[PDB]
Amino acid sequence: MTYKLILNGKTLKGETTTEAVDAATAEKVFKQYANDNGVDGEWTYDAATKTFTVTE
Repeated sequence: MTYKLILNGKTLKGETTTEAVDAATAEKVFKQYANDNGVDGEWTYDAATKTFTVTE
């Protein structure tokens, strides 16, 4: 399932897309890399736009 997440960290700002079976896995994969990249804090997501949003 194509999934996209906006890595809007406090200073670090970057957009990212990826694949995943469901959304929980995608969010996990996105959360991991987001955390690996030191980016997290707020975690918003919508099913209508099917896009993930993150921000510190």
